[PDB]
Amino acid sequence: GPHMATGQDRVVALVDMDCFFVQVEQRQNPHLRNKPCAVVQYKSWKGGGIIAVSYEARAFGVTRSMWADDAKKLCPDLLLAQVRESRGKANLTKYREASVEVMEIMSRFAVIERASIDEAYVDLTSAVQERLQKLQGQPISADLLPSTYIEGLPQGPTVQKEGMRKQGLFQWLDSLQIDNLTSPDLQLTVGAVIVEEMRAAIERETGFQCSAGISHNKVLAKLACGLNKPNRQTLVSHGSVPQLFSQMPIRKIRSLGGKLGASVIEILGIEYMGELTQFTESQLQSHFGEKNGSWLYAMCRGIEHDPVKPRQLPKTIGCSKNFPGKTALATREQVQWWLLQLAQELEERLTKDRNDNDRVATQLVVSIRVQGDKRLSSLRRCCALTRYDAHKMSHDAFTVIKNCNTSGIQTEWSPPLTMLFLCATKFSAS
DNA sequence: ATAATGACGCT
DNA sequence: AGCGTCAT
Ligand SMILES: Nc1nc2c(ncn2[C@H]2C[C@H](O)[C@@H](COP(=O)(O)NP(=O)(O)OP(=O)(O)O)O2)c(=O)[nH]1
Ligand SMILES: [Mg+2]
Ligand SMILES: [Mg+2]
Repeated sequence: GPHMATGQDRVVALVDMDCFFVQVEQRQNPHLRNKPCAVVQYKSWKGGGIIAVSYEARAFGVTRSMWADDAKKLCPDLLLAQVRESRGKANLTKYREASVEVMEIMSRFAVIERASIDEAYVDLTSAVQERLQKLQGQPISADLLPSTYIEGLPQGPTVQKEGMRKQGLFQWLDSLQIDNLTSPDLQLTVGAVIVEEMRAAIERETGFQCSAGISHNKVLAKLACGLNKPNRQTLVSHGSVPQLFSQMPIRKIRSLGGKLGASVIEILGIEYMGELTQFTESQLQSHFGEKNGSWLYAMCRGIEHDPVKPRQLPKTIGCSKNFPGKTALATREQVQWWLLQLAQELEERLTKDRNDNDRVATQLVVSIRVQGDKRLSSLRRCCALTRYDAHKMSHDAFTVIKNCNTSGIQTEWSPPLTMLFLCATKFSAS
């Protein structure tokens, strides 16, 4: 109608590093480049757990969380890089540092929200606005968009992928309304031009390739990112949403991958995101709550308002290690020693954070899991973090959890702990 | 024995 | 405060 908002107010990108840990190891070791390759944690149990996979290895069926011994059965030529181990635990510093390389480059173009170690959202709205004045209503050349797919195009009236890519791009650019500096489709297009530029800059300055989604919000941007991978970017326009959503499994949409997604499917008897449009906002709210219902009602029409938060730095700093199976910690001395290994890594990172980013954590969260409980955390307790000292932090953590030891003999520890987790939080400016 | 983290909602 | 969800 004449008053309906169409969720076309922003230009948002989601940039995701293609098999990131593998790229970091391949940059460092040229012998691993353009080879079936994976990154592995902990060599000893079944060759190690695989945590990142090159696209050459994926084609053999190698996946994350697969044991390396098992992936070698699928892919005998598979090359492996091992994650650094410090103080008896996986240490991800190399990938954190590579990540900062990428996020600093992206920060030159626009406002970014760090989403994970290898993903960031980009609010390109302002950047596009200014680019559109620089562009005298000039046509946008296909040459400015050499790795961009236009989702849903080509339509109607070739046999190779790049064939199809440029046909869709041509149909899109031929149709564009470049006189109108307010057309959402033009804005997205200009957004796509800037993300090409950002991705060229990242590759030139780090050697890392990545993929991107460009759309009007974060959920659509994230979804778009995954449509054409690797080293490609996808524009998802508002107009493309009805066809895209009509066969889009509900669980593919960000935040609908877990329990809420499954109950949407089971309570409503539907499979695809677009089927949600039949329901009133009140019906949706009555099944899933006021906030979830409102969000679904707007999302299945391609509309979502979660802002890109200007936050390039993590809000918590944490250290964690699982002790599965027979390795579960069963004695007081073990528990203490590992709390100390965690606290030491933590102090390193905290101190580094206090020098690099001018801030100071003030609360220490202590999380454990007990044997048999399959919840992530069996128990969470906090205490003050007054001093970046590894021995104080570990002793404090021991203190606030020790009474979970139900054992009679207190040389031993029951029930066995299957996880330790130290998280520094509640940062103050320093 | 699908890790090591991280952000946020509910009460 | 502490637990639950969702995610890479
Ligand atoms: N230990 C562990 N690390 C993981 C896992 N999954 C991801 N990581 C670590 C390692 C990853 O390199 C990195 C990024 O995660 P993604 O973006 O979800 N996948 P990637 O970047 O590998 O490939 P692409 O994006 O092209 O699909 O975070 C896992 O299951 N376990
Ligand atoms: Mg990635
Ligand atoms: Mg990612």
